[PDB]
Amino acid sequence: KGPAVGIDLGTTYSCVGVFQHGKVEIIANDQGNRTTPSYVAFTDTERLIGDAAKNQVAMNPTNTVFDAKRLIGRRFDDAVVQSDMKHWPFMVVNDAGRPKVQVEYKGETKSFYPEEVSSMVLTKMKEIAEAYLGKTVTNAVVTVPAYFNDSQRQATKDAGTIAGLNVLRIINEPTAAAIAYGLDKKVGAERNVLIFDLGGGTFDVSILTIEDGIFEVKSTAGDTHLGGEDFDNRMVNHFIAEFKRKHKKDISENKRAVRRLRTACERAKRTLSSSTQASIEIDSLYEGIDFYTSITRARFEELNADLFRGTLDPVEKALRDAKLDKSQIHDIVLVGGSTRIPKIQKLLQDFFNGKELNKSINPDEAVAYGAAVQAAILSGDK
Ligand SMILES: [Mg+2]
Repeated sequence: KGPAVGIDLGTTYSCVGVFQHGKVEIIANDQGNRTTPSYVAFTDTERLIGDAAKNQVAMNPTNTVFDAKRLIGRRFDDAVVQSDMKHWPFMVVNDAGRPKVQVEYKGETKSFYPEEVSSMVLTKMKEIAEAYLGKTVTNAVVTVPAYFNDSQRQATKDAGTIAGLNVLRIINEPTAAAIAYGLDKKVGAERNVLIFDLGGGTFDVSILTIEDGIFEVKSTAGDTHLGGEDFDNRMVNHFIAEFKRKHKKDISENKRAVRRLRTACERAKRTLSSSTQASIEIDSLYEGIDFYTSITRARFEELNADLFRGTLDPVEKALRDAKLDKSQIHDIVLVGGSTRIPKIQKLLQDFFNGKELNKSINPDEAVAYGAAVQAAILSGDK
């Protein structure tokens, strides 16, 4: 039929892939980026989506929307919505039981269902694919967390349809990640698979069973408020403390200063997966004072040591709920950029008494990769 795509509609970042001729291409956006922030901004003149939206967040915090996935398919009264709302700069209001985000856009008050905000993100992902393919894109598989209920899946599906997509199927993220690695193609006895998914804002452990190639979710665990961004935070605080010791100044109430430091820390954290030190080079960070410094891998691990180690606790709980020893796991699959952290891999490999991890697919892209594989199956192109 048409060309069908796989879309990871992520809490922090979204990613789109296409399976063409026995090969997945993860598609770079117009800025060369293979992932796109799940951000939508509203200004005096325009509606911004992705990188453009995330780049003006410090300047426009009340009209720049993110974490829409934390709201999707939920009711305003839901306690989860009530805690989370306390940590966003934009407004969330009640429209007859259902949460809406309220913003100012071109001088008028406007509100949006979370599915409408995620539809804007999905629109961007579709455009991304169409720019690469040079063809109209309609058919898609969109992924969701394994714990999403009927209402959250429907709303996700509805976000796709508002975007003009035909959602072939909603499938689970950890199932998508297993598909990416072709685990459902390893013919033999039933396989027990653990997915260790440490993203930007969420941490998910899932245990799946694959019998004759069919997936069942045995267990889910994790922490909906632990992600790569928590590690970034600790580096930010570390560097704010260091600037204060050095310059006897506190940069904390300058939003742009803290934003620019945070972006540098995000970059440094990635660098630390590959190198044993990272440099921070910020021109005129605060009151005209430059900030050139660095951090070692060791210092980064020390700052985060409790957070890293504690990831093993939901691993133990998922195993318990699935009724399995750790030795019963046949495949371990890494998803999320933070699973590139050597200390995390080491922690998890040691926990599984030396077992090798599925880590060769970019963990930022593994969800979209699997979703693309599955898109191709469903449309008859694989
Ligand atoms: Mg994810």
